[PDB]
Amino acid sequence: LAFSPPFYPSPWANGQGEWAEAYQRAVAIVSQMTLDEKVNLTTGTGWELEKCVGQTGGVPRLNIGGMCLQDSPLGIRDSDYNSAFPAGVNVAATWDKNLAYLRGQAMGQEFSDKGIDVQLGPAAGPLGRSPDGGRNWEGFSPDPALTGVLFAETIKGIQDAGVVATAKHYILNEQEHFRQVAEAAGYGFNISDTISSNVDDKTIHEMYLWPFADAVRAGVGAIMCSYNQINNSYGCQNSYTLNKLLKAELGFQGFVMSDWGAHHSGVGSALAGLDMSMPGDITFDSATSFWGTNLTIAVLNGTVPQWRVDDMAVRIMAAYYKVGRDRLYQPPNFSSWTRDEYGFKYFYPQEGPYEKVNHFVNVQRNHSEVIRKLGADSTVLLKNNNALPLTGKERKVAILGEDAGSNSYGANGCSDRGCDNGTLAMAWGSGTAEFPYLVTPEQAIQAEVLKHKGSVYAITDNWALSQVETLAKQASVSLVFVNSDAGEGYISVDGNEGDRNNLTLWKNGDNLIKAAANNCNNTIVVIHSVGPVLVDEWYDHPNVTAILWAGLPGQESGNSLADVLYGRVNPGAKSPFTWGKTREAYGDYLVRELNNGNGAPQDDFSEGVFIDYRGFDKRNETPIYEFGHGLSYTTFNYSGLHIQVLNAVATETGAAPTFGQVGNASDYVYPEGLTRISKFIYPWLNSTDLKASSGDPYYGVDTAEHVPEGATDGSPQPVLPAGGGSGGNPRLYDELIRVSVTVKNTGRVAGDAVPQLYVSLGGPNEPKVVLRKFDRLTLKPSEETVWTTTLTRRDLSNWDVAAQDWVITSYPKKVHVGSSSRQLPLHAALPKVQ
Amino acid sequence: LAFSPPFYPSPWANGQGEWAEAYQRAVAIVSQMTLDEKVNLTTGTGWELEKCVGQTGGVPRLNIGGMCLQDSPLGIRDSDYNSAFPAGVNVAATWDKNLAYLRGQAMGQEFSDKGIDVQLGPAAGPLGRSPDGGRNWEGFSPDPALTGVLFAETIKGIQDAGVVATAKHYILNEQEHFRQVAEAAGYGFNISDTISSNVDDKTIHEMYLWPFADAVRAGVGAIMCSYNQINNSYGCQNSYTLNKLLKAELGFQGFVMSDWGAHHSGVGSALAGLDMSMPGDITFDSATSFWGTNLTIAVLNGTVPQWRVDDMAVRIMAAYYKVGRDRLYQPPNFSSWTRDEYGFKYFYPQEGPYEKVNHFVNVQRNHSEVIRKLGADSTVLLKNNNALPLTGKERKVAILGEDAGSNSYGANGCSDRGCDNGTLAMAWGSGTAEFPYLVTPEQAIQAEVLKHKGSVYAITDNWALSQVETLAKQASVSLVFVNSDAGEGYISVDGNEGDRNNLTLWKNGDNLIKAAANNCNNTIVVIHSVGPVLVDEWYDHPNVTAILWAGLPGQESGNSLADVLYGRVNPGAKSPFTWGKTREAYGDYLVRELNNGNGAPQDDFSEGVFIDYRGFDKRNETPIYEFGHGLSYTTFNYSGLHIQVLNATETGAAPTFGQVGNASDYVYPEGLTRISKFIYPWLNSTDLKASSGDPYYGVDTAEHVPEGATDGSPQPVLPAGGGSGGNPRLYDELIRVSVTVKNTGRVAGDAVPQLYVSLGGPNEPKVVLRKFDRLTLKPSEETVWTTTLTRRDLSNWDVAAQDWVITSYPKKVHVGSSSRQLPLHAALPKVQ
Ligand SMILES: *[C@@H]1O[C@H](CO)[C@@H](O[C@@H]2O[C@H](CO)[C@@H](O[C@@H]3O[C@H](CO[C@H]4O[C@H](CO[C@H]5O[C@H](CO)[C@@H](O)[C@H](O)[C@@H]5O[C@H]5O[C@H](CO)[C@@H](O)[C@H](O)[C@@H]5O)[C@@H](O)[C@H](O[C@H]5O[C@H](CO)[C@@H](O)[C@H](O)[C@@H]5O[C@H]5O[C@H](CO)[C@@H](O)[C@H](O)[C@@H]5O)[C@@H]4O)[C@@H](O)[C@H](O[C@H]4O[C@H](CO)[C@@H](O)[C@H](O)[C@@H]4O[C@H]4O[C@H](CO)[C@@H](O)[C@H](O)[C@@H]4O)[C@@H]3O)[C@H](O)[C@H]2NC(C)=O)[C@H](O)[C@H]1NC(C)=O
Ligand SMILES: *[C@@H]1O[C@H](CO)[C@@H](O[C@@H]2O[C@H](CO)[C@@H](O[C@@H]3O[C@H](CO[C@H]4O[C@H](CO)[C@@H](O)[C@H](O)[C@@H]4O)[C@@H](O)[C@H](O[C@H]4O[C@H](CO)[C@@H](O)[C@H](O)[C@@H]4O[C@H]4O[C@H](CO)[C@@H](O)[C@H](O)[C@@H]4O[C@H]4O[C@H](CO)[C@@H](O)[C@H](O)[C@@H]4O)[C@@H]3O)[C@H](O)[C@H]2NC(C)=O)[C@H](O)[C@H]1NC(C)=O
Ligand SMILES: *[C@@H]1O[C@H](CO)[C@@H](O[C@@H]2O[C@H](CO)[C@@H](O[C@@H]3O[C@H](CO[C@H]4O[C@H](CO[C@H]5O[C@H](CO)[C@@H](O)[C@H](O)[C@@H]5O[C@H]5O[C@H](CO)[C@@H](O)[C@H](O)[C@@H]5O)[C@@H](O)[C@H](O)[C@@H]4O)[C@@H](O)[C@H](O[C@H]4O[C@H](CO)[C@@H](O)[C@H](O)[C@@H]4O)[C@@H]3O)[C@H](O)[C@H]2NC(C)=O)[C@H](O)[C@H]1NC(C)=O
Ligand SMILES: *[C@@H]1O[C@H](CO)[C@@H](O[C@@H]2O[C@H](CO)[C@@H](O[C@@H]3O[C@H](CO[C@H]4O[C@H](CO)[C@@H](O)[C@H](O)[C@@H]4O)[C@@H](O)[C@H](O[C@H]4O[C@H](CO)[C@@H](O)[C@H](O)[C@@H]4O[C@H]4O[C@H](CO)[C@@H](O)[C@H](O)[C@@H]4O)[C@@H]3O)[C@H](O)[C@H]2NC(C)=O)[C@H](O)[C@H]1NC(C)=O
Ligand SMILES: *[C@@H]1O[C@H](CO)[C@@H](O)[C@H](O)[C@H]1NC(C)=O
Ligand SMILES: *[C@@H]1O[C@H](CO)[C@@H](O)[C@H](O)[C@H]1NC(C)=O
Repeated sequence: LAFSPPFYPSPWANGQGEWAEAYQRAVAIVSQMTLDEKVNLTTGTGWELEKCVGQTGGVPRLNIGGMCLQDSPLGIRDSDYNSAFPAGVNVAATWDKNLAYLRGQAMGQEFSDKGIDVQLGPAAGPLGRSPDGGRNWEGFSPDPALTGVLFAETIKGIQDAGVVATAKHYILNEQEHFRQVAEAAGYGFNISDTISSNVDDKTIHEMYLWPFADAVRAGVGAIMCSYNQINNSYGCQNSYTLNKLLKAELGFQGFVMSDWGAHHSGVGSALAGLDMSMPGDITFDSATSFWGTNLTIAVLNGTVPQWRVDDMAVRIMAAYYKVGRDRLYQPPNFSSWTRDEYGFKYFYPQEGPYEKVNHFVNVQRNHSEVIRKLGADSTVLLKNNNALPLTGKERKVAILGEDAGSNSYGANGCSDRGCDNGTLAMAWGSGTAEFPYLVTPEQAIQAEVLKHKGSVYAITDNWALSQVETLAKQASVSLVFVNSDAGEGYISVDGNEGDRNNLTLWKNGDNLIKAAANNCNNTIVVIHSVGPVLVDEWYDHPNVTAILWAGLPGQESGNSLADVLYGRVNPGAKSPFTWGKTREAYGDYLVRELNNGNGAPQDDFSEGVFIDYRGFDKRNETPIYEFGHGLSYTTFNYSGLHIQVLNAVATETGAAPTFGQVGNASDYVYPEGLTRISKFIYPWLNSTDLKASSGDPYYGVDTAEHVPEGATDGSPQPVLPAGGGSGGNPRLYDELIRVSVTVKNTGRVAGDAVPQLYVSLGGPNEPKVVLRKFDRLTLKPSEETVWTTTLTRRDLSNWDVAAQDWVITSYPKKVHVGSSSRQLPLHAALPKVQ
Repeated sequence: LAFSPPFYPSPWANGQGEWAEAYQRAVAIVSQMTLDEKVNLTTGTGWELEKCVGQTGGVPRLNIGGMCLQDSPLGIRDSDYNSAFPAGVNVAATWDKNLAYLRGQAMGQEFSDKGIDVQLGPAAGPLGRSPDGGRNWEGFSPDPALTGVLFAETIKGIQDAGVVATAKHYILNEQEHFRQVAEAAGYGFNISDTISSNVDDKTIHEMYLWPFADAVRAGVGAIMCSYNQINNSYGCQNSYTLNKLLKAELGFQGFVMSDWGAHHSGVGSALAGLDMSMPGDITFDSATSFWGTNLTIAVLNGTVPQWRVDDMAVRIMAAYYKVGRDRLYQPPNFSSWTRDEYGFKYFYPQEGPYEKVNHFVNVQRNHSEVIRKLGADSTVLLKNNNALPLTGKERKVAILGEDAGSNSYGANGCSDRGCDNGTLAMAWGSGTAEFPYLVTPEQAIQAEVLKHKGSVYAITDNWALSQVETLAKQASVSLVFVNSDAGEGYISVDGNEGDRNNLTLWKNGDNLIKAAANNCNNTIVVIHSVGPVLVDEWYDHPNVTAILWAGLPGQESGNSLADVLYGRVNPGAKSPFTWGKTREAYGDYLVRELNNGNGAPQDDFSEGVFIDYRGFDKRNETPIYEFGHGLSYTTFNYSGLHIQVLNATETGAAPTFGQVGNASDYVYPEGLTRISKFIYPWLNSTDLKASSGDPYYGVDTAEHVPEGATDGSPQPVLPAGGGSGGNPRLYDELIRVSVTVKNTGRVAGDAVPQLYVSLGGPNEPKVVLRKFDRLTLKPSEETVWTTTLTRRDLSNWDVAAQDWVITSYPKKVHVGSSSRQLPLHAALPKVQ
């Protein structure tokens, strides 16, 4: 079975780069803390004990409030009077770094104004190994360059607004099936441990880790480690991914929190690089914790060195100061668990003072404008045979499909969005937010037609095909709406257990399209979905005149779409994934049956880097719509490619420090006047008897044997060749080549172009092309601009597993510029650089 | 069994009153016609043979295009690019003669522009005997005064726009069950003839006939006779209702057409006063007619006098010229039977030239404005505990109920609106039109909340009570939507065969309301429905803060409603029927089971005039919301009642116009291709018996022709006739009544003052409406409302005299804001 080699000790923070000041503040305050106060920072107080989906007790003596951590990557979860933004996948489809940053800033403002200190997002894991993976839509794209850049921009927007971002899920959580043992048991599968992603060192560097390097370099405060194992070591105690790749190689200076239920040991996780246990207990409301009391005990008995617990506290305070949270701090002014104004302070056991728990604070500002704009700018025009924009003069408009209409239970009427009813503007699970309202395509399109005194109707029952065909025969245009949904694995809709069982349109969508196209020669298809779907049955029908993919647009969905359909916005989005003729074309099958008896299912990533377009290109398959494809209401020309060569670090760490002092066990015993709330997790001991206060059946059992070599080594360490900076050795970001090309609007309408720069790194098992740069450029008709970008040393390297470093290989490299991964009219060889 | 006495001969037209010019023109043209041309004007060409739901073949030699007759009373049926107006009952709720007129005008203009010559509406029969009758919503109100005025105004609006209006259904078709033998058989009942409404003579005159007297007097060009029998004589051959009451007593100068399938004999119906057979065949596409060939033969063989068929033709032409149709004529530019651009010219057999059958003419103009305004002005505010108008600043708004949302089959996705899915804006049957779109209350209210940056959602599954209760707990205001639907008897929705099985809200509506009101202290209920529903389970719940009934508002439903909820329109509508505590409180039960063996079920109107509020008042019952009740966002005061007393006997002989020749002049013209199922006026040969094909031809003919039926001599003028809508002395103004009305609140809006009389006597209702108006007043403004009582208004029908008499019992007048809120009252002076 795959095996995860040890890497110890767990690197200590050092004030690297832009963390100098936050680190000095953190050391100064942690140096004042007792051991129990430090432990409080690292451990949540139990599921549903306080207001936020994760919450720590904070350090009241030093006026540090409990940290409130709240989902989701697209808007505040489980709250009120908040906005519901488009999903991460729509941000990918914009190809627009500025919109990514502005959506991060608008979310950070809302989370800040609710008294939330840490936003649980954004997401770049799953990256998107499989097109049917249940959570790809929360992240960005299966391409690491596109994802890393928009991931980083989103982080900077949230943290500039004063909230810590959490880069998740770290790492290789590429499918929902078998991700948690009790979830799997619920679905009838008996496994002893969760699915193991087994992946080689070059692929993890070149694909899945890459956006995390960009997140670290962009200054992300927190990372959330994942439910799956990696080579049979759980993501929240994997010393290789946490200590070696994230902390020593990427130089991460912030803190690592568990996913909820992803914490699986006290000592082992602390030594392997975990910094924060969420929601704090071992299982929800177990009234036990791997940390809390156990972690205080593990320091007192000598098993976890004081320097490791002090380092967890320093990384957590440093991230909090780095974004300035101390300057915006207020307790969370809502409850995740009830919308009542008043209630008991500690929700789950219904204890504590009875007081106000919701303040109904409206934090939306005018964030509907950026939502509406980002929905329009993420609507990919896949096909258009001179059918769009509509003019408003269409005499009779048929709006066809459940996906145009309202959810009959209300927009929020399925818990955690766990149904696919009405228009799909948000997929399901914890990566969700309550809509303040949802504008449906039916509403926005009917309103548009009425403003023009047209005739218009909506049919939203996709087995009402008699009515559909009769109306389509009468209509000037039939706008047909179809979807395909997915979400986190704890919810199953129609047997889809988070992951999609297929890539086919849900609710009879292929048959609805055929019924309309059979009868109307101007049938336009709009798809809302979490990822690609199969369009082969109808995309080339002679009466399917246009096809758009609008993703999961959030609360302004119908307006975003009407702006594009009626030409107020010229669509500039480009597909952030491949649209294949079949499911087999994408390869990368999910693991859906037990393949390791009743042990952890094994998920070998045997395709290596060959996911999405890299796989299609390697197998010489032709997508229907390739990665980077999107049409516009204007045309653009690329000309004049030029390349210019440009003229372009500690070897050991310090010893591990300690901050403040640890005293006797009696200093950490529960304080005499404190009422202990049922199920609440505390840092304190029942008595000075360590074994009895731990309640651990394995307390003191063969301890040395279970402490890996190097795990308590506080001496100076070697800096790895690929380490020593933020996101990797700083030499990786030297700029080696400047590339320029002229882009011109050759059409009659102002529009944005998304020029794309791919490289071919050369060599027998490298992808033919890999994206490296892009931008989104607004041009008036006939306007030209010179698009200039640079390739860094990292952009031209491959990961060399013998060197443990990035290397520019001797194969000749080329650059290619154009409008998609398959439309690259300009190509230049690159000169040898190093 | 009840018996319907004869009245013959059928009165001939005489250019009475405003008909003088149209009649001279009609006599001039009919005098040029051959007998087969006259018969073409009287007989439809067969079900689905041409474009319109009814169509005659016209007289092409004299450039008279076939007459196209089209439903419905609320917009053009079976067409495209037309509007869908609010139903008649919503016009009754406006209490607004001017809106009634303007809705008539806007409809007439659309029908005219499609090449439609005759609109099959408006309706005042059913009047509304039973609250669960399936078609009462097509007409106006169970009160004859209110219905008669708005019925007439609607007629005037249609006909001033150049379309003949058809006052229907004449008369006593007060329920759907048992109205047609073949429908009853489809619903599992075996009856030999249709339901018989049995009604005494005073009740018919004071209630059901009275709005048709107003329609006649208003100049209505056509009447459609009904499918029921009256005292066991079918409506479309009832000589007492057609010849005596409509033609001799009310003086009607226009034409009577059958309802579709209500024609039941050729000679019998022609002599008892029918003038037009629709859709022209005996059963649909039977290729046989009681008229057509048979009527040409009935004149040739002497059984039907030429004067009778000449008078049919004169009545039909005179109505056509009275509204000026000749100056607006064009063939119908759409097909009722297909939306395709091209098709065979004669749809049912797919014969004739293959050519354009639809022109897609968009006749809507700006008529969405009158529809939006009429919906707002027909929204009755029944209850308002200081909750309305909303301001737009409510932070979270819950829109609850299927009746707020979209029909998932599309607004026209149930044929003839035969389902209750989504918001109810039109009830079902042939009294319908295709919506050009339908603005739902979900759409309009969510749009209004988003304009103010509020939060808002709609729940539209009325069994999703978990979600309802959760959302109602979080909401500032919960707007709950509920409905009850009904329709013409050939469609059954959820086992309601036209008529309503009960008066309870459909789709879980009572439970929906209680789920919201249990959880939200500002729960406002909006009801869309064809008539009253029972509200006793929740109307006095302390968290139900306002209740509105919006009727069947047509295409602008959500916008009409948001204008009232949000205070752009101050509601002025008043209830045009009673809201009782139970179904029993209304009495007047439908006949739901066979009560005469397998013969015609018998429907005795044994309550006499005591329908709706007159029955509540006679039983001393207290309605929840009485007839004439409706609130406003301002208050009004009524004061200052002042009362002031104010200062032919034979017809001509029946004429004939033009000549009738030998049978051979009427045989099918040799070069004509006879279209399958098409009804023609011609004979196969000069052999009359063989050309008729009638198994009864020539047998016992005289014993089957009632006495007087061929008498063309001058006739006595009835004491109660001699004018239009009755003897002109009926309309002398006898008493003037004035009151002062003041707006004492802070919002401009309309008052609906109501004047009731008490005619006195042991058998008379305590109060009956006679006059009303809708008066617009700004805050603090006052006006004097002056009206008059006619001799008719103070009379009762005396069966011995066969005339209206003002009885000796002392009479009183009552003026106020509803049938139960009448603070002003006085004795009336004796007048005669
Ligand atoms: C001071 O106070 C402290 C706080 O109170 C006290 O702390 C207690 O110390 C105890 C030891 O004294 C701890 O108990 C022992 O824990 C270990 C670790 O278990 C966790 O990690 C497992 C994987 O371990 C590898 O990786 C981690 C880092 O991730 C390293 O830390 C490990 O050293 C180890 O490293 C090797 O492998 C990696 C690659 O994976 C390499 O890179 C390295 O180089 C090394 O080669 C993981 O598998 C465990 O998962 C189990 O438990 C989860 C829930 O906790 C559960 O979800 C999982 O499904 C799984 O459940 C199965 O096992 C558990 C018991 O562990 C059963 O209860 C359960 O029923 C299932 O069977 C976990 O996340 C654990 O390995 C030890 O148990 C082995 O050894 C004991 C005997 O010593 C055997 O009885 C056990 O069966 C078990 O045996 C397996 O391993 C043997 C070799 O180790 C092998 O010989 C056997 O054949 C067998 O298969 C102990 O349980 C305790 O966790 C800790 N408490 C707290 C609160 O932190 C401290 O004692 C006190 N100090 C003093 C001086 O008093
Ligand atoms: C009661 O109402 C009903 C319903 O409205 C009335 O019935 C309608 O009556 C119309 C007559 O008013 C009759 O019209 C015939 O339509 C025929 C079909 O027309 C369509 O197809 C043709 C041919 O492809 C197209 O050209 C045309 O535009 C239409 O699309 C026409 O073929 C008939 O035209 C003939 O008569 C008219 C005058 O009526 C002449 O102007 C015209 O030139 C045609 O004349 C030829 O045929 C006639 C028939 O006798 C001869 O008299 C004449 O001399 C010509 O003869 C030459 O041609 C014929 C064959 O072409 C050939 O055999 C011969 O040897 C010669 O060479 C006419 O227009 C409607 O069809 C009819 N509707 C239905 C459903 O039946 C009814 O009249 C009303 N009754 C009363 C008493 O008012
Ligand atoms: C007056 O005249 C009126 C008009 O003719 C008469 O009205 C009819 O009354 C009938 C008798 O009551 C009605 O027929 C009843 O209809 C009930 C509702 O059926 C509809 O809803 C259910 C429930 O839907 C929820 O569940 C579905 C899945 O279970 C789900 O898809 C749906 O979305 C809803 O979800 C919510 O609820 C679930 C939890 O349940 C949640 O999980 C979810 O989150 C949401 O919260 C549905 O199953 C059904 O298909 C239909 O869509 C049926 O429930 C009744 O059937 C029950 O009772 C029967 C006995 O009557 C029995 O056979 C059966 O086993 C059940 O126990 C029943 O059919 C009829 O609809 C009314 N018609 C109209 C037009 O309103 C009225 O009766 C007359 N009154 C008098 C006094 O004469
Ligand atoms: C790890 O993180 C956890 C979680 O944040 C944190 O636990 C919390 O510690 C705080 C600070 O110690 C605890 O605060 C206590 O709150 C109780 C209850 O306060 C509410 O209810 C009361 C009663 O209705 C209100 O009056 C009050 O305003 C609050 O609404 C307080 O009563 C405590 O303060 C008083 O009593 C304390 C007992 O805990 C006394 O010890 C204290 O000195 C105060 O004295 C006054 O009240 C006394 C009792 O009535 C009276 O005898 C005195 O004479 C005097 O009048 C205190 O503020 C909070 O409960 C903990 N939360 C939970 C869930 O247990 C850990 O401290 C943190 N650990 C570390 C090491 O940092
Ligand atoms: C600690 O003390 C509490 C209260 O007596 C008890 O419920 C709990 O079980 C004890 N914890 C341990 C680990 O024994
Ligand atoms: C008239 O002649 C037609 C055509 O021959 C024939 O079908 C029809 O039955 C005849 N009509 C009657 C009443 O005999």
